[PDB]
Amino acid sequence: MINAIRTPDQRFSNLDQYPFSPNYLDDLPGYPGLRAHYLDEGNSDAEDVFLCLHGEPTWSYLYRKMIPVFAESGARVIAPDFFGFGKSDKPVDEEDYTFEFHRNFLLALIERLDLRNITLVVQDWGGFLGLTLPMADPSRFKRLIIMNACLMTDPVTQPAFSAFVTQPADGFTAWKYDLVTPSDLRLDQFMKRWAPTLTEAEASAYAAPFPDTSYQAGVRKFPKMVAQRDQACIDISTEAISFWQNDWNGQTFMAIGMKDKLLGPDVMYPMKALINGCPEPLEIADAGHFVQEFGEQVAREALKHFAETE
Ligand SMILES: [Cl-]
Repeated sequence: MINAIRTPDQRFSNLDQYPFSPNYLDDLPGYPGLRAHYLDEGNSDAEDVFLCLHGEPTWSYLYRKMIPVFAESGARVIAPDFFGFGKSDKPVDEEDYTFEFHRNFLLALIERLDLRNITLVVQDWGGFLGLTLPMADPSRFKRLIIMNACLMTDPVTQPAFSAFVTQPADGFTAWKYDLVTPSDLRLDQFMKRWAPTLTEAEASAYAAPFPDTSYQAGVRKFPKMVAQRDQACIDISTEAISFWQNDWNGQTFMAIGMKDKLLGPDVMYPMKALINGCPEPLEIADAGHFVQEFGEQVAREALKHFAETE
């Protein structure tokens, strides 16, 4: 119904450090004929579920160094790929990707798999979407690991959540230009620029899902939804603030990638004040936007903060 295409499996033959088996769902309510891929690691009967949400322009491959740390602690780890990315199917029209299209996929997934005692792990788009989830069914969420991300509220309510869009020029302006303009977008080159510590092999794992441009409509729309927030996004993100501030009673762990020009200190300090009981953030000095590429340390530390409370 939604015209989509699927990445050929051979594209993922030679992945580096990604020995996780695939799981797929193609029966989601509202998502007819669309197949979603997701990792399901560690003990499936575990009490604790770590739900790892990726952002722009990556996939579950992003959490590859984190997954094993969480699985080794005795937690089941779920890492889905959004429609348009990684091993999931990719709608071909940019108009098909909306804030609600991606948000409703997540609620559907959560319900379909019946996840409970969830430790939400977010970053970038994983957080813009992810942070609006608990208020829809609060009994399923218990903890939060927040890396560089915020809420897509209107500019008046939270100016810090809108300011990074225009300044600095080598920040979100540069990122968006790099993503929406090339007619021949090479994700491996983009990734090596924005995550300078990646090896050649790691960089190509991020280009793997996209043989050509026809596969990159969701990649292209994400940055535009940051710049042009529709009303449902604004209303839902505005309503999530109240939830974080007054309603949330779980545990939180925050890590900030200090070299991030998009969502660094001036976006995440303000986020820290809105999350009831959020503690002092772990500042990672050598980390950029993709904190996850210094993921083992964050996972290790997060588990240690959480255990010092059980
Ligand atoms: Cl983006």
